[PDB]
Amino acid sequence: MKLLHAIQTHAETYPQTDAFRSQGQSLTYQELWEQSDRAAAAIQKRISGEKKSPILVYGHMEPHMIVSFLGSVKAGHPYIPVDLSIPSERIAKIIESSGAELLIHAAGLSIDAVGQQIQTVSAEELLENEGGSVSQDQWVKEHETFYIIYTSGSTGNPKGVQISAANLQSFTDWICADFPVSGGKIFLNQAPFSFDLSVMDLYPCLQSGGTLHCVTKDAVNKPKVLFEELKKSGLNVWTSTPSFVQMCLMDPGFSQDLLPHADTFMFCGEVLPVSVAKALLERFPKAKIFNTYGPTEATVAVTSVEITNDVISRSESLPVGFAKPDMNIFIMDEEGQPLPEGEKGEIVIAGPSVSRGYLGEPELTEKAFFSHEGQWAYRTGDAGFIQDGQIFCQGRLDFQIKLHGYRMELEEIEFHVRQSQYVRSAVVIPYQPNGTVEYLIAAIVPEEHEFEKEFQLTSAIKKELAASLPAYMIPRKFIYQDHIQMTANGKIDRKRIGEEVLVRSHHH
Ligand SMILES: Nc1ncnc2c1ncn2[C@@H]1O[C@H](COP(=O)(O)O)[C@@H](O)[C@H]1O
Repeated sequence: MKLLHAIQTHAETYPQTDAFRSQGQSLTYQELWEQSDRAAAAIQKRISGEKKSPILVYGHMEPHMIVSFLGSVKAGHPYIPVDLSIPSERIAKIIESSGAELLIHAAGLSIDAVGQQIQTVSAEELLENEGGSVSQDQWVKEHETFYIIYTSGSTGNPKGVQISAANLQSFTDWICADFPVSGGKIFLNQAPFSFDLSVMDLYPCLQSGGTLHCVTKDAVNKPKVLFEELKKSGLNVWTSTPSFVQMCLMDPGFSQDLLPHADTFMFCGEVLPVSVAKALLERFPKAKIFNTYGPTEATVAVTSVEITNDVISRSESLPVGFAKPDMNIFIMDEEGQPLPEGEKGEIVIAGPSVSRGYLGEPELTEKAFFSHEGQWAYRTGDAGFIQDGQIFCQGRLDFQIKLHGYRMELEEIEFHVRQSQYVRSAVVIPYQPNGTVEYLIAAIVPEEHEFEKEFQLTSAIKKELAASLPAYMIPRKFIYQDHIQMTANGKIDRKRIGEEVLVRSHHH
């Protein structure tokens, strides 16, 4: 059952049951469906249906975000979710490449808020449309793009992964059918909508007729209310990055007691530490844990495996799971061909979950996406192997990293740092003693300026980055040098620069 129809049916069958809860505000499947209907209609009066141009949906987790998502697709346009944490210049970059002709801000802005060169509408303004009613024939369908989520681009600009209705539905049916989330449960949502991890709970929840319970950035920044918010939620399904639950597990009060109704843990987006898995099993004895791996380029995740003490003892490195029933995953080699179980190669995903490609970026698509055996496939860039039928994920082949579950390209950061007038050269070092990156270091070969102190030159640069890079991509540490070790007749030697930098960290 197409996603939109299930939501439509829940709006008709049980129009009074909540579909979305976010900071005191609520929304029923009836309200969600009628408002989204109104939005779709108001949208078609502001942009041409000539082409399926993206519509940026701006905000955090207010009810209008979910309404606009549905309004966009019901109107036949894919939406680009944009979180408040994404800075002006990046947004401008996204607007630029996506060809978007409409940005909806879930609420009236503030003192110096929206300042973009694209049609702007508050969600409230749109919702003042009248009859506002599109017909099913308008809704995006089949291989038409449902949403485009942008992610870090190694060349310096973000790239938009296009996810079709078929992509999404394929993933959604998977979750609802193969996992204990059906029955109209309460799904937690901690991930901002601009990261597809959010999709793992958002759409499987709406299709299953459950209730989405958001936990905003605000609550997260206040440990007291965070837990307060959680206890009152009565959530059943917990979906988040391992890092987030690990921060919560940092408190003793976080256990079955806090979330008496918690029965399902959905993790994805980064390595799920064995320890974090053990604790969960101890503190939440009434809930099962699930581990799923996958890149944004393949619609959230394409594998899964229930974590049990039996699965924990059998390996000192938790597996990512077995392939999505309709997905094929291979372990290609440096040459481009397959590999037998046990060998270490690059994980390759082929199947209905794979994206058609990066928006407006053919050369980039061309390198990562390809037709294999007749089915669209994607080179994940991850290194792994398959043992006993289950994929094991270990490290990347390139310079893309994960910081606290945040995906970023070390080369996009270096690009921006080097794009400064004050900078002549730059290399970003991920401090990852164990394996998990704790923070980033920026080794910089400066340009003769006129500043006084160092946090002077360091502040001017960061202030710049703050404009084009989300906060989690701004290096924590800045150290300066005279020149960089460019090995391989040019390719700098990252390993050595790191060593030097850690040594310098000992000299106060
Ligand atoms: N379950 C997992 N275990 C280990 N690493 C993962 C897992 N899921 C995702 N990843 C990593 O995160 C990447 C996808 O990042 P993202 O597109 O931001 O969701 C994967 O290619 C891996 O590098």
